[PDB]
Amino acid sequence: MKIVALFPEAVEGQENQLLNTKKAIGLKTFLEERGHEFIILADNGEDLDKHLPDMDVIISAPFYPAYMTRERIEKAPNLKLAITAGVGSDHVDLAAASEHNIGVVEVTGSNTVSVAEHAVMDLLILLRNYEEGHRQSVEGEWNLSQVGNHAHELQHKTIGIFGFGRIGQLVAERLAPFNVTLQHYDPINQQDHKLSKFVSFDELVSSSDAITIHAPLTPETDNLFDKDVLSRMKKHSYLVNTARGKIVNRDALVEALASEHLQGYAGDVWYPQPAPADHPWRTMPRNAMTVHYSGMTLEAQKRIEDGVKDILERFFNHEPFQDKDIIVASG
Amino acid sequence: MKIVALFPEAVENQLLNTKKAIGLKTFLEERGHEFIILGEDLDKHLPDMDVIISAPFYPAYMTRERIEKAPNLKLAITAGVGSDHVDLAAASEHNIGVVEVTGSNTVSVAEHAVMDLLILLRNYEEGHRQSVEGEWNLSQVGNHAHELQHKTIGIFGFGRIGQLVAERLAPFNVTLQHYDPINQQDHKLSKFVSFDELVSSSDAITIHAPLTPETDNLFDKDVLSRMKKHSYLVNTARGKIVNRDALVEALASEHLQGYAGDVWYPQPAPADHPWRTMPRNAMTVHYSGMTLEAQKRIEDGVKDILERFFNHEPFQDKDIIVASGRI
Ligand SMILES: NC(=O)c1ccc[n+]([C@@H]2O[C@H](COP(=O)([O-])OP(=O)(O)OC[C@H]3O[C@@H](n4cnc5c(N)ncnc54)[C@H](O)[C@@H]3O)[C@@H](O)[C@H]2O)c1
Repeated sequence: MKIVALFPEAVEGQENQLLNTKKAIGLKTFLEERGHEFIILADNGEDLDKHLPDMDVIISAPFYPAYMTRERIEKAPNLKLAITAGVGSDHVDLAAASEHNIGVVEVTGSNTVSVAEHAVMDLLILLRNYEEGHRQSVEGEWNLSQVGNHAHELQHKTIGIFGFGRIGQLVAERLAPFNVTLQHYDPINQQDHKLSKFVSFDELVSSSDAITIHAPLTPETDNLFDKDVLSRMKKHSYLVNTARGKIVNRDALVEALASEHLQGYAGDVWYPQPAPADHPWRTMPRNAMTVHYSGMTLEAQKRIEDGVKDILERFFNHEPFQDKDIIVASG
Repeated sequence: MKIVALFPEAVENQLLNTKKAIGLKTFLEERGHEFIILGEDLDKHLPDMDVIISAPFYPAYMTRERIEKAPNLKLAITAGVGSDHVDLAAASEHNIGVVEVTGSNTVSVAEHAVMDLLILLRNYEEGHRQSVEGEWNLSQVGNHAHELQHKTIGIFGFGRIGQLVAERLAPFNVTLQHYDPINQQDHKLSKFVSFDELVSSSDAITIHAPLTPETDNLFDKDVLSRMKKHSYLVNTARGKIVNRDALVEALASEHLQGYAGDVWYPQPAPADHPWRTMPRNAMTVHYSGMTLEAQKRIEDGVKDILERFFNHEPFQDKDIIVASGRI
C-alpha cells in the first residue's frame, strides 16, 4: 500500500516540530517497516497530482491541508482512506469520498484541551486589551488612557458558549473560576449544567458579553455569524472562534470590527486555509488572530501521531475504527 | 465647596478624562458644589479651592510651595492609589486631608498573570506575528507551542494574588507548587515546596510576592540559571524582584523560553527599557489598575469620599494618607 502525506515544511533549527516533512509524525519508519511505500509531499498541488493514480491513503492536517476535491478524488482509483492528522475534515469532499467509497477519519479527542486553552486565552487577550498593552510596551510607549480605554476585567462578564460539546465544556470548566456568568447553546446539550445555564441562540447572541464558538461546520453553522447575527450581538462585545473559519462571515466580521459594533475578534481558524497572505482577518482592527496551530500544540502532536498510527494499524488489518473517528464510513 | 479636578484631555469612553471626569459634573452640581476640570498652569485657582482631585498617572502636584498658596484646601483626593505627587509633610501641617481610593485589582492581576502563562506557553506571540505578517510557517510556531495542561507551575508567594492565581490555574490540569515564607503547608490546590525546588522543578514560575529586602533581586543571574532550560517566568509582582539585566541575558542565551508581566524597574518604564525590546517578551505596560471597572471603582470611591466629606461622616482608615481635622 502506498501512503502519501502532506505536512508543513521542516525548518533548520526547529528540531521540536513532529508534524513536518522531516520527522513526519514518525510514519517513515512506522510505514517503511511494514512493507509500505511512504511519500511525503513537499508539493501540495502539482506534486500531489503525480500520486493520485496510485495513492492508497492520503494524510494531512487541517492546519495545512491536502484538499481532496471531487476533481482529485476521481483521479485516485486506488484511494481508500483519507486520514486527517488532527481534527477537521472540511478539506475533503465528503459527498464524492462517499460516492467512491473512500473512508474519512480524523483523530477525535487528540487536541480538545489545547483548543480550550487557546480560547480562554483569546477571551483574556481580547478583554484585557493585551494587544494594546504589548504594542505600547514594544513601541517605546506608556499611555494608560489609550490602553485603559478598552481594558476590562474578565471577571463578572457573561460568556456565551456556542456549542457545548467536548471543547465547549472544557472551556466552561476553565472559565468557571474566573467569576463570570456562563451561558451555552447546543442543539442537544440543552439542560442547565453545573457550570453554565442553557440559553437560546437568540438569547446567547444578544445577552453575551463575548461569545466563543465550539460548534462543528454543519449546514447550519455554515456562514451562521453573517451580517445579521453579528448585527444582533451586543454592541462592544467580543467574538472568539477557534472552531472553523467559515462559521463566521469573512467580510461581515470586518465590517463589524471597523464600525466598532464588535470590540474585538480572536481565534486561529480560517477560510480558506492556509490563509492567503492578504487575508483581511490578518490586518483587521483589534484582532488577535494567530495562524492555525491551536490544535497543533507540541503535545497535541504526540496525540495526533499516536492516532494516525493506530488508525493505519487497524486499517491494515481490517479492524473496525472507534466511532469517534469516522467521518465518512466505507466498506 | 469648590472642587477642582485635573484629568487628561479626551480623544474614548475612558472615564479618567476631561470628558467623562468620573461623573463628577452632575454629581457635584446636583448637591451644589462648584466643579472645575483642567494642565497645571491653574495655579490660577488654588487660592480658594476646597478640594483638589487627580489621578496618579497625571497628577496635580501639591508642592509645599503651592499648598502655602492654597489656604482653603481641605482635601486632596487621589483618583487611584499613590500620593507621591503631594507633599505629605506640608499637607499635614496646613491640615489638608490626603485620601486615596484603595481600588482593589487583586483579581485583575491574577487574570493578567494567567494570561501571560497562556501567551508564553502556547506560543501566541509568534502565532500572532505570523498572522499579521502574512506567513504560515507551522514548524516555526508549533516548534515551541505547548499545552498549559500537565505543566508544573511554581507560584512564588502565596498571598491573595497567588491564591487567586491558583484557583484560576486549577482547572487547567497542571501541577501547582508554591513557596511562601508562611503558608508552608500543602494547600488543597498547591503542594508547598522549598524555593530551591520551586526554581528548579517548575515549568514556568509566576511571582506573586511583595518587594522586601529578600525578594529584592531574588531572581538574579544565579536563580535564573538554576531554573530549567526553556522554562518561563512571569512577573506581575514587582519589577526589582527580577534582575533587569540578568533576565535579558537569560532570554538572549535561550536559557529562558519566555518572560511576561506588567511590572518594571523603574515605573513608568523608561522608553528605552531593555525589557521592551528583549526577545520573546510578552510584557505590557502596567495598566490593570486601569481597566474600565477599575475606573468605575475609582469613580464610585471618589464619589463616596466626597459624599462622606459632605455629610461630615467618618472614613475608612485605609483611605487616609494624611489625616486632618475632618478625617
Ligand atoms: N483549532 C483546532 O485546532 C481545533 C481542534 C479540535 C476541534 N476544533 C473544532 O472545534 C469544534 C468543537 O469540537 P468538539 O470536540 O467540542 O466537538 P463536539 O462534537 O464535542 O462539539 C460540537 C457540539 O456542538 C453542537 N452543535 C451541533 N450543531 C450545532 C448548531 N447548529 N449550533 C450550535 N451548536 C451545534 C453539538 O450538540 C455538539 O455536541 C469542532 O467543530 C472542531 O472542528 C478545532
